[PDB]
Amino acid sequence: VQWSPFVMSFKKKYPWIQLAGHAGSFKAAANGRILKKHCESEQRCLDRLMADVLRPFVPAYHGDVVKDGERYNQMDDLLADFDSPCVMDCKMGVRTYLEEELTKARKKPSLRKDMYQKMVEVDPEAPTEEEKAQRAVTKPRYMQWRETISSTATLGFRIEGIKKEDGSVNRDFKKTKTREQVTEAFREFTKGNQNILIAYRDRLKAIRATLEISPFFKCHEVIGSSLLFIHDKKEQAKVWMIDFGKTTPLPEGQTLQHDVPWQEGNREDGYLSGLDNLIDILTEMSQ
Amino acid sequence: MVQWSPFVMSFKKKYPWIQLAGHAGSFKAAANGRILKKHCESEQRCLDRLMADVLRPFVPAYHGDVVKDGERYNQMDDLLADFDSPCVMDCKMGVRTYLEEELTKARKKPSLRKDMYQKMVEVDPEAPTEEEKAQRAVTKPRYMQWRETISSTATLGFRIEGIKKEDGSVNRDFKKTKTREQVTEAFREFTKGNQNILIAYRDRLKAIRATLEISPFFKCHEVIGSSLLFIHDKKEQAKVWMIDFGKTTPLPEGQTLQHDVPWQEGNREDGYLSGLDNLIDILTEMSQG
Ligand SMILES: Nc1ncnc2c1ncn2[C@@H]1O[C@H](COP(=O)(O)OP(=O)(O)OP(=O)(O)O)[C@@H](O)[C@H]1O
Ligand SMILES: Nc1ncnc2c1ncn2[C@@H]1O[C@H](COP(=O)(O)OP(=O)(O)OP(=O)(O)O)[C@@H](O)[C@H]1O
Ligand SMILES: [Mg+2]
Ligand SMILES: [Mg+2]
Ligand SMILES: [Mg+2]
Ligand SMILES: [Mg+2]
Repeated sequence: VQWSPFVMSFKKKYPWIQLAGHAGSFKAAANGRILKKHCESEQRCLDRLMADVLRPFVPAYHGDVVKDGERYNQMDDLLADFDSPCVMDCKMGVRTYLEEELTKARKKPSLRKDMYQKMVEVDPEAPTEEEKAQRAVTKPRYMQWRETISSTATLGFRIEGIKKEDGSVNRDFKKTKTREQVTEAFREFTKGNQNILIAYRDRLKAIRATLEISPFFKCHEVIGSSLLFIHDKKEQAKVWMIDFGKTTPLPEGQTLQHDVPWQEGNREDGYLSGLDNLIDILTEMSQ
Repeated sequence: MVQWSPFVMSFKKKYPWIQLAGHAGSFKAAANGRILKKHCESEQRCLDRLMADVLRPFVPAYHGDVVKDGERYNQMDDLLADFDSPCVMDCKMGVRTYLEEELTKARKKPSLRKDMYQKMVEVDPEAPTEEEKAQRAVTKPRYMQWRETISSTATLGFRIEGIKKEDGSVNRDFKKTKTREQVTEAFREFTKGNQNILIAYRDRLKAIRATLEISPFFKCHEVIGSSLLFIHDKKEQAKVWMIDFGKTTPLPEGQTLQHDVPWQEGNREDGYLSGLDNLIDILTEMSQG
């Protein structure tokens, strides 16, 4: 040392931000790490992905752990290098349920009352005539219908939640469906900050380029996963792929396209269709 | 609100501490953004008094003393704690860096000093009298006083002791840094000409001035050897604190100093405010252009 006789260390704190998920799914950990409640198919995905070209676009995974009588997966906190970050969560795919979940619910189709009540609540004209005469509905047709009230079926993604600069959270995007509404949310999220737009736009392009190469990707049905956008007042802006609770490997030597329409049986998820429109919306906003 | 944050996350902030002046082993790491400085009796006496004075908010918080590993320390805040990659400058304040008692003492056995002559002739071959040249010796007296002259101490009432810049480079050769031009130059580089950083520095200096004018501690202390420590970062957080009271001593009771007046043997005046006014002119002049 010409000038430094010792190193200094002390702790600082920042509030973690949880948009989607339930109370209890997450806990704080040391060294920028986070504990998400353990889920086997998520752990499989995170192991395969640590080794895949997509690695730079997902939080670093560090294995399962046992804390206070429960199992967790340990990963990085993507909030760590940000300061007072804003955050947006977008669920990816033209669909948010696995084919095996539809199959399974198609195997014993018990007529559902509340599912009818919720469906009329959101659109009184949604039910067919027979379904109207029944004041009830199938889990099947409902799972399928739910995807339609927001941008999921038309755009291949939907907004799960937004935490903004004033410190307010929005989570009610159940009827957020059009390009106009989405752009509008993206515009408020971002304060029209052009640098942040372009950054998000370029980050997404990189993710998309890699998804094309990615061995892991071509063989998973990537359902229930999200893009997590994080930006702060310093105009740092990144996007990551998170949430692999419902992403599952195809059988051996088999593959998905991810940009073609889902037909029941083909397991296609529309993930690239989702990502393509996201890329289009930001390009336009970023002009 | 409880609407979005299930828990708090924590992280270690880690940074190399910066020592511009002082000797090796004068300082140690402590926890919680604190630092230990090797114990000094008049410094501790100063800090206690400053913890109970208006000047408190402009000096490192003092937390008392502590014995570790065979040594006594004064515990204090690390003024670097909440900056991001700090740049630091230490300016030693006053028209003199020796106390009056130090001089009186030296004037006592005022024997000849070969070494002091040799340092003087090294720094300036034209400083010694013909008598001193011929004797290859100076007194201590003469040497102590001449020493103040080679930098801006005797004329401007301060001198730069060190700078660590955004480069991660550290300068300490301000031995012949004398003129207002040289100083402006150093500040300009230290600051990279940043207007915002300059104005904050300037206004933080003016606030300091305004509190000294009302400080019962300040007005009855011979304030020697203390520094103004400038710290700023890339986020343009910029501050200045008074530091180092190892050689700051109380005047006799019921007795006072002006601090903006010239020094004369026996008047104990340190010229502290003169130095501070100059720092303010320089920093104001720079914050225009
Ligand atoms: N690694 C991470 N870094 C930072 N924030 C994260 C991370 N993982 C999750 N989050 C935050 O936690 C929330 C929950 O994430 P996630 O979607 O994985 O949970 P979940 O239990 O799988 O919920 P769901 O299955 O309903 O999507 C996200 O919406 C996001 O705000
Ligand atoms: N509280 C503090 N916070 C941050 N830095 C400090 C603090 N105190 C001292 N320093 C740093 O340590 C250096 C030396 O401090 P100081 O002048 O008090 O030491 P010293 O032993 O009294 O030396 P000298 O008597 O030679 O001035 C300063 O140049 C400054 O960089
Ligand atoms: Mg999710
Ligand atoms: Mg999930
Ligand atoms: Mg000092
Ligand atoms: Mg000292």
